This record gives sequence, structure tokens and C-alpha cells, in this order.
Amino acid sequence: GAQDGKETTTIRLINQTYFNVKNIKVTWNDGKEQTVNTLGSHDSIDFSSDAGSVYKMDVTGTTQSGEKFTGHFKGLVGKDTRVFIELDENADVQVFIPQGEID
Repeated sequence: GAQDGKETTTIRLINQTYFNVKNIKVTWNDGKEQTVNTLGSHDSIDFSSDAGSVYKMDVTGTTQSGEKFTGHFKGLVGKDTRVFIELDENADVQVFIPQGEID
């Protein structure tokens, strides 16, 4: 019940891959999760996140070709988060992030 509570992060998904997706669960705490409608070929979406700060993100989505990826993270910082959905290993769908303190 805030009215000046512009005191929350944003999360911003980018589908930097060779498909479209239609079913992204994202999590950004223990118990803060929501779902995202669709993300075009190389498209992007951003949405509000119900906490002022965040260090983890546990994502779970699926491709056009019914192929399921995750993004298991616990090393976030800062007052925003992005997601670079990309491919690796065999052009299999991974998830990546533009992190900074990752040493």
C-alpha cells in the first residue's frame, strides 16, 4: 500500500537467441516470481519487481520448439537486473547476465 513507493527494481528480459518464447517464469527472490506473455525473436520486455534490492534470479522458460532453459543465479547486485537469453554448448538454450562483480 505505497503511493510514493518508487522504491523497487526493474527486471528486463532480452531474447537474444534464434527463436521466440511464450512462457517465461522469472523469480527474483525466495517467493517473488511472475510470468511474461511472449518475447519475440531478439525482443525485450521490462517489468517492476516487488523489492527495492535483489541478489538472485531463478528463471525457467521454453522455446518455440518446446525446449526448456533455466537461469539459476545468486550473484546479482545493484538496483536493476537484465537477462541475456543466448545459446551455448551445442546451440542449446542457456541463460546469461551482464554481471559486474563476477570474479
